[PDB]
Amino acid sequence: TRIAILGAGPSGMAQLRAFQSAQEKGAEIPELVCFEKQADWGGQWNYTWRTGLDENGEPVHSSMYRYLWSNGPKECLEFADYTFDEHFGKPIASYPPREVLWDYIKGRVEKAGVRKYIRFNTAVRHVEFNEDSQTFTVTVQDHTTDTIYSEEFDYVVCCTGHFSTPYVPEFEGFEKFGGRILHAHDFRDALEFKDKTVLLVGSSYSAEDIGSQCYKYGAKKLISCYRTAPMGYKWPENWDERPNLVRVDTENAYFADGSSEKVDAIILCTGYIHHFPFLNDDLRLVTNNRLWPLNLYKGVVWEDNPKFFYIGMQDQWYSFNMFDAQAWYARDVIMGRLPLPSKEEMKADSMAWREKELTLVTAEEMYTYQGDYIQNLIDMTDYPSFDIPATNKTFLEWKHHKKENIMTFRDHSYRSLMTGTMAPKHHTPWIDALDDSLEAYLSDK
Amino acid sequence: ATRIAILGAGPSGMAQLRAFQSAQEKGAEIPELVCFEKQADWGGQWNYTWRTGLDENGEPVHSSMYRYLWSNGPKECLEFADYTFDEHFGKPIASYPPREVLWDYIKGRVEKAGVRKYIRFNTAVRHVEFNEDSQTFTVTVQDHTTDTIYSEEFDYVVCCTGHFSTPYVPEFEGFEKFGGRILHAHDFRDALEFKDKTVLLVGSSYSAEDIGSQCYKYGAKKLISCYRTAPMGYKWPENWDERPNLVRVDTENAYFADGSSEKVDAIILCTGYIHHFPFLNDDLRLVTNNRLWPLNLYKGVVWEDNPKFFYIGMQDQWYSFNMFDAQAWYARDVIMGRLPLPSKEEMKADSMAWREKELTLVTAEEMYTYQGDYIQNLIDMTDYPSFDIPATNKTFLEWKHHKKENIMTFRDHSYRSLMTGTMAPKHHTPWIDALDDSLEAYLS
Ligand SMILES: Cc1cc2nc3c(=O)[nH]c(=O)nc-3n(C[C@H](O)[C@H](O)[C@H](O)COP(=O)(O)OP(=O)(O)OC[C@H]3O[C@@H](n4cnc5c(N)ncnc54)[C@H](O)[C@@H]3O)c2cc1C
Ligand SMILES: Cc1cc2nc3c(=O)[nH]c(=O)nc-3n(C[C@H](O)[C@H](O)[C@H](O)COP(=O)(O)OP(=O)(O)OC[C@H]3O[C@@H](n4cnc5c(N)ncnc54)[C@H](O)[C@@H]3O)c2cc1C
Repeated sequence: TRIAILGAGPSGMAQLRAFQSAQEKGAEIPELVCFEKQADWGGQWNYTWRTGLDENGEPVHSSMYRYLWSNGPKECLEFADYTFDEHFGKPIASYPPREVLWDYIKGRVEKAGVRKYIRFNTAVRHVEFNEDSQTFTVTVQDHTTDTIYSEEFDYVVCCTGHFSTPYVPEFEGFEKFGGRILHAHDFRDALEFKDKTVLLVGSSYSAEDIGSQCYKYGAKKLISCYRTAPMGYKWPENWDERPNLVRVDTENAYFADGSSEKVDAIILCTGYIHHFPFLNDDLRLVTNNRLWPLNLYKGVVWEDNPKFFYIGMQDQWYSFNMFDAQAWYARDVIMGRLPLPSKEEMKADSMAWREKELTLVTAEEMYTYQGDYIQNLIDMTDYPSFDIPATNKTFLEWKHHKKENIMTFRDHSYRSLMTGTMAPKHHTPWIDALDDSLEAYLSDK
Repeated sequence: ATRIAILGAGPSGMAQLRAFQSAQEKGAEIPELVCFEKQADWGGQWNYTWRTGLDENGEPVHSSMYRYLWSNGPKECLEFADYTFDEHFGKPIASYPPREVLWDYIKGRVEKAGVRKYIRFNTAVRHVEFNEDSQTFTVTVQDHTTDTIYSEEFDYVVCCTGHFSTPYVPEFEGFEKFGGRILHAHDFRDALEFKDKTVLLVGSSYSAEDIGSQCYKYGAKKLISCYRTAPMGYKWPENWDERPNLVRVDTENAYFADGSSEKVDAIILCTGYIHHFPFLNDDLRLVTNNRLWPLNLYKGVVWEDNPKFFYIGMQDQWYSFNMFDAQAWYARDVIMGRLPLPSKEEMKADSMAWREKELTLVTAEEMYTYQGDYIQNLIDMTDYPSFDIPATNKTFLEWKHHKKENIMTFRDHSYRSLMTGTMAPKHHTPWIDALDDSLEAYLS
């Protein structure tokens, strides 16, 4: 049995780990080949100065930027099989910088010894299902040797992400704007916008955080405009909210009310698309970003072809723990431990899940929904169970601290749901901690 | 019937369509034509976009053209032999028109030809496979309008997807730490973003000098050109320094191979491009550095391992539009059985001879004269209007001289059309002062 894993981000790392964990217990695991286009694993977490296209002409993958910290409480991502105490030995504050979180992430994955399965600097060019042999043709470009080769596989797990191919809407006047226009995906360094007025369009994943990085690092003025429901956050004195953008000229933005302001740069925080150029329509997932995409049994299995799998393709309220559950589930399906219903029943099961999804209004409902999804997957495998209700509860006190004050939510502390450890206060308040580094974070004063 | 896939509708793809249309106008039986273009409109590089990185559909942005771009060489060197500047603009214009004017020109030709009807816009080529059992090509494509992936069968394929879009972007020590903007020439859009800033231009590829000129003209505080290559020869303005290669950067500063250090606000990597065809496997895929004579191409056009596959405009460009034409006419007549191909071994041999001659090229004059001879060879074989290549070369000579005189005024010079003999009038505004790059201001 021969399996292909597209991508060495957290999802592909989870899949590898799922298989190593089955084997470490004593089962005989299929051969694993994980193709990764970057020079090293980590996916989104592997930060790069590069933007647009990479050294090989491949789309730059990572959207992460300098000075980024944990989006939510670290206790909400803490791995179900590997604790923050286990890895660091010391208690730490609740919103670690990217570097810190990365060290934690690789700590688990290298203790697992799964690196041996990965082909780096190798981009999946095509995946094709052979009707006659019930096998897959995966065509790959190796950028080290510069050769395009293909090899056959029995199962394929797609772990290539959905936060890398930008949705970039055009607004009337864009060709003439004398300032810089970039998608959030291209944002690297908040110092570039020091003393400048930045217009921030949209309300997708990084809109609120990108703004607050610019603010913290000395932007002159921020303007947020968006089309979704206004979160009543108290913004700082030089942060302005306007109705949606309609047009721009050489140096000005014009909003729906009829007001205008001088704008030095425009960051489109307008989201991403599910994009799989290596896929034909018989295998290609088409969906907007949501809690419940169609055509995926248990949110993981490609319904038109049970031999193909997708990890991490849902909108991510939960992240790392969800990828694990999804991976473990997919592993047990591939290995023959869990038999799949018929296409008809899979489709109908997914419909019940969609119908549930359409019902959700509040943030609490949305976590509970995703928590229940993960609980469902965990129940079917030997994945260790974790305190989902209390994790939901923690997510919700994070949303609460955001509402109280959007600029200081990162100085709050939370109780670990793996070890019960209350996180200590960080030595430096967020606003003042300009230093991005692990070495800064781990030390004192 | 016979059907042909044309990949890309830049100058080259437009030209191929024009080649077939002209044969039909002369009364020939034309194969069925299908042209795939990932952008919304034709023009290739010349279709300007504000976008960088990835386009509205998640496809890599193709154009590397920036605001305020004017023709690098005299327009007299790129005039179509069958579609004249006089015919198009109805009147004499200066010799270095801005982008939109040249964009207006090139589409003016194919609008008249009525070839828009063969083109499928907003459609990205995903894969091309040759089928041995069928002697035919499967072209898999993504229509971003319908959001569907399909595949059609073709007897011949002509690849016109360009080779100046996928950048080569080297790392220098400290790039992760650098506090300012780092971009490739490919991403460069508007010189204004650099008003009052110190800009480092790394390398000496095609656009190094011109990007620096834009920044200078639109008010950059200081420019620094650094490169490993031999000195360019140009005396720059007062606020522009040359340096040997970059070595490393810190938070604010760049460090050079001569022990020098300078604070820089932005680094522009002018390091060129790679030939990149993610839709081809090793059997069909041209692999080469940018040069006057790539290998594996008979007459610079015919893929030798599969003579049913063709490439237009894949060589480095002294000539541009005339060349794509000669190439498009040549590939037309091969497709239409008008020019049978010699053996594979014989094809490799003609290629070697053109390669060995290329290795002997030792001056700029020799290089464009070489390309001129290559074009003359292609044109001798077809009904493409012959035009005075030797006189075109002398126009290149005159242009290189003008650059050597004063690099900031070379665009203020006029030249005689080798097609109509029209003498380009002096433009109403010197380049340094013509801040407005529009077609309306230009033709006023
Ligand atoms: C700005 C930003 C901040 C975030 N912050 C947090 C946070 O604080 N906490 C949190 O829990 N989550 C955060 N996330 C969510 C993030 O999506 C997940 O943490 C996680 O990275 C998802 O992992 P993934 O493997 O599914 O996708 P990715 O991490 O994106 O990895 C996909 C991998 O597939 C590879 N790949 C793609 N195409 C190909 C190809 N054709 N061939 C070969 N390889 C390919 C890529 O190189 C990449 O390594 C953030 C996301 C963004 C964009
Ligand atoms: C910055 C810059 C400045 C230049 N200035 C001049 C100048 O002043 N004078 C001059 O004579 N020449 C200039 N050139 C040279 C230029 O290469 C030619 O003028 C000309 O544009 C080449 O035409 P082409 O059709 O061969 O390639 P392109 O113009 O690049 O067109 C290729 C086409 O293929 C399409 N395409 C690519 N891949 C796919 C795919 N996968 N699926 C569907 N479609 C695809 C693209 O969208 C594009 O339309 C310049 C080039 C650059 C980069």
